Amino acid sequence: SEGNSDCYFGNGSAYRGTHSLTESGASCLPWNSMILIGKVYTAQNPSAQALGLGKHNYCRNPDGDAKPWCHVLKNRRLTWEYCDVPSCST
Ligand SMILES: NCCCCCC(=O)O
Repeated sequence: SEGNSDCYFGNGSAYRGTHSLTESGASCLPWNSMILIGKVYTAQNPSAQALGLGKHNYCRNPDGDAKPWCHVLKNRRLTWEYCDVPSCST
């Protein structure tokens, strides 16, 4: 409402989040990215629907985690952290 600070309820499962980055890990690997060819969660994944992704880099909760998270690239290694989605609280 009003300013409507991009937030989510419980785990933003059904609702669609607008954030596309992890709290402090890094940016979110493009779901339809080629590096995710048939990988954990992606838009090019045969389960893209269940994944809850799409042609973008938004954060999601394909596993049903807390706040929609997203992949992140670390020191020569891959990762994924909670996205910086400002909860609604109350
Ligand atoms: N719960 C999301 C897991 C995402 C996997 C990312 C990785 O393999 O680093």
